[PDB]
Amino acid sequence: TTTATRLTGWGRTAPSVANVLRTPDAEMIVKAVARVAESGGGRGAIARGLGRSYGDNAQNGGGLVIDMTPLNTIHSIDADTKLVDIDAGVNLDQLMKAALPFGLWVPVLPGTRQVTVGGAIACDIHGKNHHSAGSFGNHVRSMDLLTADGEIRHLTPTGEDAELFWATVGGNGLTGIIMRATIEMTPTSTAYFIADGDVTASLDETIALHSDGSEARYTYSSAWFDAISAPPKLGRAAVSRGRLATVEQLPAKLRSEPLKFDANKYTFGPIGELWYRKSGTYRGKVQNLTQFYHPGFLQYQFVIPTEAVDEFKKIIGVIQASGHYSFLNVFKLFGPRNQAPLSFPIPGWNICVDFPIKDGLGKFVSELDRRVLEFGGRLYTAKDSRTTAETFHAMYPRVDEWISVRRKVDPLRVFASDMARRLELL
Ligand SMILES: Cc1cc2nc3c(=O)[nH]c(=O)nc-3n(C[C@H](O)[C@H](O)[C@H](O)COP(=O)(O)OP(=O)(O)OC[C@H]3O[C@@H](n4cnc5c(N)ncnc54)[C@H](O)[C@@H]3O)c2cc1C
Ligand SMILES: CCOC(=O)NC(=O)c1ccsc1NC(=O)c1nc2ccccc2s1
Repeated sequence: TTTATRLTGWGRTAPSVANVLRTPDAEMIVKAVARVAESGGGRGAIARGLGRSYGDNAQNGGGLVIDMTPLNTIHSIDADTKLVDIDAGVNLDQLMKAALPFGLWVPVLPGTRQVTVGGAIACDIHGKNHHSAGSFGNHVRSMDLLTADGEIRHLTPTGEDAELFWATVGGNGLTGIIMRATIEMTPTSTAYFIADGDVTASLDETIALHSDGSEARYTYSSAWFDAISAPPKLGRAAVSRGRLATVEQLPAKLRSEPLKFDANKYTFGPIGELWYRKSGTYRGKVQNLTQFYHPGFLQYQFVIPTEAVDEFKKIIGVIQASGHYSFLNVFKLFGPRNQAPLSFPIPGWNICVDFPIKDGLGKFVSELDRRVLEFGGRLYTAKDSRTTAETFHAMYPRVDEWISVRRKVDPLRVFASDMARRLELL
């Protein structure tokens, strides 16, 4: 049956040991849960996907961890209803490849494609197109949730059981095990993007670019930005914005199969600024997914409400001056949020930094937490392993609402993880 394994997140940190069940037989999974639900509850069970979450949500020290990747059956795809019916274990690379021939696009892609559907729902993932498409949960039309009582619940966003549906979205696996879901895809005539590229010189410029209205012309938008340069070079960004291309906008070479998928001395001087500027400035460039989107450390991500822009600028300044240097930095403006209590995204300034692990970093991020909290923002659980129950419960004021739903569906704490215990969501 199970195999005791040392599990971490993608951050390869905070390791715990659990029994890792790995079966393609869904019957076995159901019985593994009934087994846990009878043995008092103990340290319970958590589902695990491709383990791309940095946090400790896909691990359950001294408990059961169910690997879902074996359950990777695509059941159906329909180009007319735009619906795909797949097992939770299918990953989004797999799904993308299978659905392109139907002229269907995965409605929310994150930075890797190596994430399962279960993981995408459970962390309610977002991406480059959040401001136009929302997050993953917005596109789930149904799901089948294995609950603590051994029953499989068919959930929909509306009608009854909506509450448990929207508690499961962003619920980090703590409502039970998603076995199978139905996703509504985005119609597309190509696998290509038409991309505009802009380059800013200061943070104030970046922000201006994201509030001038131009953002409404693009469905996909994000930026790499400078978190190391002192002001006013601090916060300058390479912005990449675009939308899916039509067949008529493809060069003839590509129009045949439109849905096919397959530092020198100058560098820090004035000539290179011109290089990086000219090279990062373009209009109507045709790019495929890889070019446009998918080309020891502590990953840290937060969002600040749109209005609190001055506070957002202050936090960036804090980061630069902190002596903690991040090169890989992702800036994006989120759009409207959804009804999931524990959903990460809210409208406003979202940023992702990557800190090398060194002295006083742990203490510094704790400071950052307080500022993010102070300013009405929050951290993302799929990126976080160190924050306290305190900060988290204050960042997510509907956590109480969420918990009540969770206790309604799992009274005996049959489902559990490291994160649940740390953030007191158990
Ligand atoms: C390089 C990189 C880039 C990334 N970019 C983005 C991004 O742009 N946007 C974004 O939002 N995220 C991003 N992420 C994070 C990633 O999308 C999420 O952490 C996602 O949840 C990972 O999916 P997974 O299958 O690996 O889940 P895991 O890491 O295995 O598990 C994550 C959570 O999902 C739950 N879960 C998994 N399967 C099930 C199931 N079948 N039933 C119930 N619960 C389940 C687990 O219990 C756990 O709570 C990135 C991660 C990496 C490594
Ligand atoms: C890899 C480039 O990806 C993107 O352009 N990023 C996005 O558009 C985007 C939008 C909102 S959040 C986000 N990206 C993220 O949260 C990412 N985290 C990591 C960690 C390691 C490597 C790549 C990434 S991308």
